[PDB]
Amino acid sequence: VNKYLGPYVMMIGKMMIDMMYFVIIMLVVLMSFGVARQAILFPNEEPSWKLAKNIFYMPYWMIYGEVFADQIDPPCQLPPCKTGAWIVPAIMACYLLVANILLVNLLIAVFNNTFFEVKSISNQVWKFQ
Amino acid sequence: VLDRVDFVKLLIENGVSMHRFLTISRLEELYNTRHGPSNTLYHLVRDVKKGNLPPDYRISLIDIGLVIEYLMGGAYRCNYTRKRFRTLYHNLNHFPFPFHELMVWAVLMKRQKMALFFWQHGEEAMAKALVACKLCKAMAHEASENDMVDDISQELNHNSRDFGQLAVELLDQSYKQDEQLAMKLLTYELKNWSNATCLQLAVAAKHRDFIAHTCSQMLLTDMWMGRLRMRKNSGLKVILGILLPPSILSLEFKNGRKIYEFYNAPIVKFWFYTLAYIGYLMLFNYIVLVKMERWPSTQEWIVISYIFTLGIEKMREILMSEPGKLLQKVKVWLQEYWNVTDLIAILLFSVGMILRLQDQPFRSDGRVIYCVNIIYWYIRLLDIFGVNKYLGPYVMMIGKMMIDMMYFVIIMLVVLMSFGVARQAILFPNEEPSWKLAKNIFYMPYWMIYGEVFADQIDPPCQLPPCKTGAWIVPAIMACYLLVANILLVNLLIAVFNNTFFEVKSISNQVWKFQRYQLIMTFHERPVLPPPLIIFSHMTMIFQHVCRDYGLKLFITDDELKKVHDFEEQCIEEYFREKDDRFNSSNDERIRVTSERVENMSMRLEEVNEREHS
Amino acid sequence: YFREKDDRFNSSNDERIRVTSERVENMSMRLEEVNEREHS
Ligand SMILES: COCC(CCO[C@H]1CC[C@@]2(C)C(=CC[C@H]3[C@@H]4C[C@@H]5O[C@]6(CC[C@@H](C)CO6)[C@@H](C)[C@@H]5[C@@]4(C)CC[C@@H]32)C1)COC
Ligand SMILES: COCC(CCO[C@H]1CC[C@@]2(C)C(=CC[C@H]3[C@@H]4C[C@@H]5O[C@]6(CC[C@@H](C)CO6)[C@@H](C)[C@@H]5[C@@]4(C)CC[C@@H]32)C1)COC
Repeated sequence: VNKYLGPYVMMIGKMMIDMMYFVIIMLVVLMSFGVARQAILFPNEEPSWKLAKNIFYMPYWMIYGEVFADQIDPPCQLPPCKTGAWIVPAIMACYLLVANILLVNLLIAVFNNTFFEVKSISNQVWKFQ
Repeated sequence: VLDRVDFVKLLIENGVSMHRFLTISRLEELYNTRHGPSNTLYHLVRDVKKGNLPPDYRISLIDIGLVIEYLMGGAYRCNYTRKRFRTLYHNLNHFPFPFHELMVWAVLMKRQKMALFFWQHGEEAMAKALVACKLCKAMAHEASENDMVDDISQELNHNSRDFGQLAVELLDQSYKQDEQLAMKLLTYELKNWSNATCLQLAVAAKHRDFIAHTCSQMLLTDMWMGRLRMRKNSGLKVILGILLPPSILSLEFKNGRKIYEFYNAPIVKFWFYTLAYIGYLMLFNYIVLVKMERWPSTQEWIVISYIFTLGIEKMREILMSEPGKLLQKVKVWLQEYWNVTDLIAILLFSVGMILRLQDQPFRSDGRVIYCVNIIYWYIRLLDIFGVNKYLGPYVMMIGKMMIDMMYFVIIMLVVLMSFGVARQAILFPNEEPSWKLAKNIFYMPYWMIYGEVFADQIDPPCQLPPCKTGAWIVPAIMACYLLVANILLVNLLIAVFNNTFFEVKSISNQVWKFQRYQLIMTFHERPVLPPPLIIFSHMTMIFQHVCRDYGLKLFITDDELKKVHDFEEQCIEEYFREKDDRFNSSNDERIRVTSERVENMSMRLEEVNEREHS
Repeated sequence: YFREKDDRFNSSNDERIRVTSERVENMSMRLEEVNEREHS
């Protein structure tokens, strides 16, 4: 009902679609990284639904500032090092660089370049409604 | 021969007819003239004849046909080199369409005004424009290859651009006047142009504005949908029909046999391929997530069969290429990055599989190879996504922005390496040479710019062991490094991405619209079975080896051909009339004509006032 | 260079409008003077 708080909600509703169009690519990259890391680090697992949870959990939490290098690649007194355990930090670095630099800035540009028409349409529709 | 266009027009207006004037002898005399601007025809003829022509040689029509075949492309066949014309030429007339030959001669001899005059007289104007554009492009490439005076290339490029613009404007006029006849105009077979179509000619000339037009896009949509009339809700119905074959019989078809027409549609093949690829990816995830045993399980056998069938299909698709030589076909196939990446991934998977069926260490190495290789097949889903109207240009934009990201990665690496070397050198002054030193330089400085900052480990407090000499510089250099990395470069990159978005978006949309055609043709050519079970289709063709009604062309009769020619002539006449009417009513022309008339009127009035009859 | 500059300047819309206005003014004045006479 507010003169200023209606068009903002309409803009949010109109921008959710553009956000969803990038969520899919982000999910693809995240799932690839998670599957690679889980497969490399745990080679003696049995089929269980716990496997389907470790794919998305930590890779999703890591792109919101919750990075812990002591758990992406545990040091390896210590139990013997897994075969090819050094690829995990490299793929983690590549995944972070792709997720937090390229796609986020591209989405920012997409939001920035498509603001004027959305604002005008939202104002017109609010005045009509 | 003197390039007098106005005199040619005047003589045409005074009874002269090209249907009776033009003969083989007169055309050959025209092709061997010297009273005009310099051209590059003789160099092309010499190159085609392998540089073995005698001095002051006389060019015949067969040489011109060979030059045209060389310029147009691979599969193009000129009418001069056909057997009927060779028989008629060795045993000695007339030309049913003289303006075709006249325009080709004008284009080859680089007489743009004469070619423009000849273009609007006759039938099949759009095909002539496309052929002229392609010929000019090829001639410009050839001229620029062999160190000419370097301006002939730009003149030929300008001529090609002019012809392409004319073709685009004619297509726009035709679509605006009548849509169905315009679509029929783009697909009928051209018997005089090596049995090609206007769409194929436009694709061969790489004319992106022509393909990206609305009429071409809707023609491609109709071609992609096959013989199915569904437009309101596709995809779901196609998937339902694929999963439920009995459900096929509840669809509206274009004007027992429903199964054959349904399965041969490109969209159905695409959805079948997508479902098979999704299943293969699921099986790959299953085999890499669970414990691996001594011998491959059923799912591993399935994925191996899938990858092997895909490899043999890719191998067979290289032996059906247009070029003749085997080694030439390989270097033509190896022109898309996707094919090279697929070949590399297949070879790596083969190496991993070979190393997998061995003892425990080799098996572990093969498993690690599988784990590394699954990433490429996960990433490949973007190629499938590229079919969506919205998800293709985004991928193209990502590909175009990666270069700008890389141009800043280097500076970020320089700053990071400087900080890491300084910190490691200051904090650990009693180390021995080891490769562990080369790891501490990049690890923590890189992790710290993604929110993993720990002040208790950048500068440990210093009961405590004695403080290192100059250990207080580390927090200061860390603060400076954070300020530089997370404020300056990131915001500059954001600005660079923001200010270079409009042109990238437009180019991506245009290129996606252009490249829809290759996707449609590729899925029209492909068999009716997915790669996991194409083994049936790869052996049937062997037995049939020793044994395009629509989707590529459209065969039409003669009365409809006459109707199409009349429609095209009406469209071009309307286009020229509209151009003239728009030009005559502009403000600049009115001002100029008014100024000239006022000047003449003032002079005449002064002359009139000069007389004194009183 | 100088010839191109002069040719571009002479064919501009503003110069054509100005010259046309001056010529029209002179022509109107001369036609009024011509109509001023009465030989009949
Ligand atoms: C404790 O004992 C439990 C046991 C039942 C365990 O059954 C297993 C059957 C395979 C299954 C369902 C299990 C774990 C990983 C699961 C994968 C995760 C994959 O993720 C997806 C992720 C996203 C997709 C793109 C790729 O695949 C799956 C296709 C994939 C997926 C769901 C295939 C299915 C796998 C559980 C008892 O039952 C009798
Ligand atoms: C456990 O015992 C191991 C021992 C072998 C150890 O050899 C040492 C030889 C020097 C070497 C290779 C070592 C550690 C730091 C290494 C530096 C890191 C630098 O980084 C780079 C970083 C980026 C560049 C811009 C600057 O230099 C190197 C030029 C630099 C660099 C690679 C020079 C080489 C150094 C290992 C056994 O061998 C018999």
